[PDB]
Amino acid sequence: ECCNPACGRHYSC
Repeated sequence: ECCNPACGRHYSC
């Protein structure tokens, strides 16, 4: 999973 503001596209946390 992703977990950043950058992950806005593929976030999941």
